[PDB]
Amino acid sequence: KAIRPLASATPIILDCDPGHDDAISLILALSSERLNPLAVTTSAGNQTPDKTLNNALRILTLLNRADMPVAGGAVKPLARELIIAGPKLPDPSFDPLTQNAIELMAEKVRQSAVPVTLVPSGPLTNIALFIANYPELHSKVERIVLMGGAAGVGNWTPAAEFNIFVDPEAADMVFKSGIPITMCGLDVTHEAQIMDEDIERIRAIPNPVAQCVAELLDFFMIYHRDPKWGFTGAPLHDPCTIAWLLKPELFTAQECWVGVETKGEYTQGMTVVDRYQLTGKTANATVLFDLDRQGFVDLIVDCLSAYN
Amino acid sequence: KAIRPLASATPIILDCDPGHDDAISLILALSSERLNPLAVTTSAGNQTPDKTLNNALRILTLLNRADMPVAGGAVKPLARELIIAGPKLPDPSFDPLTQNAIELMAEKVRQSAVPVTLVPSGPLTNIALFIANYPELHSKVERIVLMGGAAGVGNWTPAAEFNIFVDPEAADMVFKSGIPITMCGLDVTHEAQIMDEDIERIRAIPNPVAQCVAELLDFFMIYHRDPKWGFTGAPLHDPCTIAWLLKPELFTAQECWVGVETKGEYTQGMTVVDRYQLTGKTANATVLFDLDRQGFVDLIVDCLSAYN
Amino acid sequence: KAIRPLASATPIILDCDPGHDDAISLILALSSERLNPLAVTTSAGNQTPDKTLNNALRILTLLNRADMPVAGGAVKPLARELIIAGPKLPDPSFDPLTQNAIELMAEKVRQSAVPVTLVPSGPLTNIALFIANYPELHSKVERIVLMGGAAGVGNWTPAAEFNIFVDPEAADMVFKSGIPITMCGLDVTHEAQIMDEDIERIRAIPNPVAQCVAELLDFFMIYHRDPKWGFTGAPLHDPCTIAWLLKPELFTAQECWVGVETKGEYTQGMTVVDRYQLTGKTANATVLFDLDRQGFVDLIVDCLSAYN
Amino acid sequence: KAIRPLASATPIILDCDPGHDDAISLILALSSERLNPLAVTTSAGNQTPDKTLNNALRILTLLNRADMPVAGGAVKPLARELIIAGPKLPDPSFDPLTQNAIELMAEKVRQSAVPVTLVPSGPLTNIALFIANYPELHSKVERIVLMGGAAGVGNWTPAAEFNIFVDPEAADMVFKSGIPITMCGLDVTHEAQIMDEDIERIRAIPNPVAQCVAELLDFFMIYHRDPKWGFTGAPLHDPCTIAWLLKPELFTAQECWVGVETKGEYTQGMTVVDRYQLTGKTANATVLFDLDRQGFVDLIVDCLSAYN
Ligand SMILES: [Ca+2]
Ligand SMILES: [Ca+2]
Ligand SMILES: [Ca+2]
Ligand SMILES: [Ca+2]
Repeated sequence: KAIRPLASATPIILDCDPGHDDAISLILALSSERLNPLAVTTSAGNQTPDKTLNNALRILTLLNRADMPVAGGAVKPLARELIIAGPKLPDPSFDPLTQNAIELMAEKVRQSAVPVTLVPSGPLTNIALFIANYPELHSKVERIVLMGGAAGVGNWTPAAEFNIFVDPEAADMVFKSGIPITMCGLDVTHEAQIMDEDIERIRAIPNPVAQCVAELLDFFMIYHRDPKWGFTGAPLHDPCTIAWLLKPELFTAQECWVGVETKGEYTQGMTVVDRYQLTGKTANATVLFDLDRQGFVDLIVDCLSAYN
Repeated sequence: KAIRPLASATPIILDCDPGHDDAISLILALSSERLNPLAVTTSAGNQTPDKTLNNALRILTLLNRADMPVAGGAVKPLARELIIAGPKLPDPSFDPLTQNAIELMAEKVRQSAVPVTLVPSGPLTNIALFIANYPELHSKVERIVLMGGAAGVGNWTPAAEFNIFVDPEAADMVFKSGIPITMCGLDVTHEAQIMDEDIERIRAIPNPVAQCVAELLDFFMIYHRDPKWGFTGAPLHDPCTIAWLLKPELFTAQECWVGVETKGEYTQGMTVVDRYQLTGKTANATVLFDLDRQGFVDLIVDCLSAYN
Repeated sequence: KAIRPLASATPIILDCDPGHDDAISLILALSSERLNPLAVTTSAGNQTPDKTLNNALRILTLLNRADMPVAGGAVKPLARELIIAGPKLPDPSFDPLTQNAIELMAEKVRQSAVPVTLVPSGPLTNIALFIANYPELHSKVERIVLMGGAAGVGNWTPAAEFNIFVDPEAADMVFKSGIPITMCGLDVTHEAQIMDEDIERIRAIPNPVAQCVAELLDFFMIYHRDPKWGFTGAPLHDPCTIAWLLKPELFTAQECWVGVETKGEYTQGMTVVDRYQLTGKTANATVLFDLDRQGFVDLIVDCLSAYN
Repeated sequence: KAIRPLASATPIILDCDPGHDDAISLILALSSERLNPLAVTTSAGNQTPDKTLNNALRILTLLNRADMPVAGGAVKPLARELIIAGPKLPDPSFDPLTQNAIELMAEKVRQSAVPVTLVPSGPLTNIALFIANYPELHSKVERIVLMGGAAGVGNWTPAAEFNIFVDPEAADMVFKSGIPITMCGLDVTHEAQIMDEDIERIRAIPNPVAQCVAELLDFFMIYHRDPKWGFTGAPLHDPCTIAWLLKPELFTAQECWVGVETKGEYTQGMTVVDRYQLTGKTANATVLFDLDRQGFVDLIVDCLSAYN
């Protein structure tokens, strides 16, 4: 039940730190014949790297994709330590590659005729290492489509979103790289809420993978709706990256200058997004600000049907 | 036509850098028998201090209040230089006091039986100097009700509001002072929009002072509505401080920890507002987030009628 | 036994946080008819402000100078808290002025025909407040002769000297002020060592004040010679300011650009001294780097004889 | 005339940005049967990476070592741009490996039974990338012996030495890595001066390689003795790393905590060296503070004789 990519599919590399949001992202990416996932690499944020790698293997096992090249990446942020303080996935059916993660990225990028899109959904540690170590491959990277950041209001500190906060230095390197970026930050993901009726649509999709996703969403309904945020349904974060790859017209986007703060007393990890063109600086990212929520749900339902 | 404060009025000191927003603030403050303005002191942000002092004198002349103690304050921010790059007020009918501005503040605060509310509407330079120099008077300061800051999105840099940006060090000292604060930032002032029909109500008030305010608003309609902000009407900033003094129930408020960033690469002048209680830090300000816009207009109309 | 200043004496204001180094400084300043001390103001660093003020009163009592205007200054640094963690002076014979310290400074500076030299020997908190609050008096300040800083190697943190570290913001304001500065930092004070034979010369001076100084030096010999510093004798810090006022030819000096670091992770409170002209920035201080140690001792002995 | 390492030699990797100091370092390293150079990798600081790689090839050609694995490294610092603004070496006789530089480092480190010493003499960019990307190899790195830093007084900015200043982020990562470090900073290299008579000793060594070194030193005598530094002879910087590997007893060393400043206004690139144990922090580097200069010259003369 592996989905075969079209020859004309967008080649991508998925760099992720799964828990559960990432899991849904991987499930959506691997459901689409419009995408060609060349490899999965793992990052670490608030779980040990052994755990995120194991979780990636469990997700790939769920999807019967033991053929997917997978490698564990950096064990900690570039210049800081990890910040360590649900429903069950199947036990892994296979072992990961022992190959170094950015070596694996370079191999796939070098070998791909078509420039590759990097899709990180955790801290940007591995992406930064790749950018800094393989300058000759930048022309073979189409874009970096990342989940991270917030154009003003953080969810980890008042100024910073979690993925960026974990490794501000890595994020800084990404935004300075000159490679095209699409930033899917909290501004859009806060709007990507799943309602009860949306979960029931997903649960009605007649395959095991949809059942897994619906269970994850049930869990999010209970534990990802702290009333202080004022959510009606549970937001989905990481899957917004895949939705943008598949149907970018779902999104309100603007080309902006974005800087990552690495020096402030209170603001380390902030993405400073010049939405109102106050700085005069050249835009370095496509920043997503809103989405067609119903269209997003429709896309998820359509995607998961591929596993029927 | 001077408005006589009630014996039970709230004593205040108005510290301001007028241009035109401040002018409306002073006009509203001096219209109310519920407030007792003890002095006016001037700060400087994007005009020379000679100009802001002259403008304060012109406003007080408009209001026939040459009795008001007025003194020019600091000529520049504490640790930075000024950032220097409309309709007409009457020429001044009187000279300012030569007394030092924070000496004048201390005199009035020391002499007031009732603790005094400081009401800054420009950079916080003079307020910080007062706080640091007169620790023995902190118990005689009720509150600092300031226009400044933004809980995430600036209007001068992407992270910072103008008044705070001009003098982040001064602002930092204010927020660290332990004196109660009400912060009227861009979050609320962006909502305090004046519509065409609101201006026409004000213009219909049968006195010269209302005519002046309506002319200022006409000007704001043309030049303070850069379409990028997406305003329907022209926002009023500084007058929100006076509205909070007179009718705080117009506002949505929350007790928050607020820190001022003075060290970041991209974020100097940001007010970091912990609206979602992520830091565990004790609240040091009442932050205003929304207001009853129609109620705000009604208050302005009622206030200006005092000059009939 | 008060020393009467010459009409042609250098007017000075002594701003200090005594413990014992400051005490010797005040004793030397008040011994010289070449200096005219207009007032003493107190700062606070690692003792409560009540203690430094009391100590100033005790020193002035020792010297039979209850006529000296004295006032306690700021109770804490501008943007930080105090860092709180010997032989006995006489009990105070008089009370301090209740006048605000920078108001007292302004009064004396305004009243002095001759521009006044400010001589701080503790954190620069009061000096910064004066500079920022009284811009119109800058032309009546000759120079600021301060004990503080180090051109590379701190004694409190690896990068910072104590006085600057206590209040980096205040120090920053001083060095940005445009008022001439002489910086007597650790580079020179480390060389200003008092040997056993020097103490015995001082002790032989036939008056009570010299006896007090010799006792202070005995104490320094025991407790101010941590072997890690590699001192042969006990350094005298604050008195180097007075020695520079009286006999500047004792010193090796160079005009340098100096910046105070207020933003770094590890370097807050550092004085960045461009001794090797690497920055291209205009010099803002006379920095002292070495002294004629024997000449310094000779000056002290000559000074203390004035109390005979 | 290749020098064959002893089986018991110290394995090293030389990471360098040659101009001329590095050249002398490579010449000394490759002269010693006590060292086993596994590879040469190039960094870039104030010359384009094509130039430093070419220069490394020219040095290896001089030494008849076309067998040495050599690879060009990062083309720019991690989070900053390069800072771009003598006698002749032979034209290269061979091409470099096309292999990625940190992949080459990992290959040699993984293959070496004996833990390897990394010896950087330029910006620490490649070393940081290796540390962050290959955590599993840290136990196979004996030590990092680097030329860089200064315990208080910089040669590029007042606070920072050049190699660290070029890439403070990389340096920060090195000092945080937990791998043993020997820091050969300006404190020691300033003392490593070559006198006229020392050059003439070297020139008398009867082989072409010594003649080359003497010519480089002649050049240094003219252009590396800006009188502001107060040098008597021309300092040698990078070769101090090799001297420490061969004869560490030439040096005065102390175990210190060292932090790299990446956030300050004036102090970015500073190495903050806690020589006086003020911070309580655990030591992370052996810092060199002085050397036996004559012994250093004697070592150089003895080394260059290996090419006879
Ligand atoms: Ca994730
Ligand atoms: Ca204003
Ligand atoms: Ca002192
Ligand atoms: Ca070098």
